[PDB]
Amino acid sequence: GRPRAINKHEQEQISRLLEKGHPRQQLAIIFGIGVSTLYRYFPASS
DNA sequence: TGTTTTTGGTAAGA
DNA sequence: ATCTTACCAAAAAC
Repeated sequence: GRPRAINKHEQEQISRLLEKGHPRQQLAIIFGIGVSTLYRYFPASS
């Protein structure tokens, strides 16, 4: 239905970014997606 | 004009 | 203020 905002490629690039200690809140402004989307794909339990 | 799927503002948090 | 999370109305898509 609705196209995702982040494809499996980013799901890895972003994951890496966050693994290097990157702020989801910033990792969102820049990319374009909202913070809830990001926390949903990358729980703080990640 | 209608169903699906995923988004995102947002309130809420022993 | 700051960080997390699940909602759930609805944008996006056909």
